[PDB]
Amino acid sequence: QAPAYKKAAKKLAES
Repeated sequence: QAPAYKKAAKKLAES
């Protein structure tokens, strides 16, 4: 589950 690190960061930018 490595991309979970980039998925969470993206959701923060897509808030």
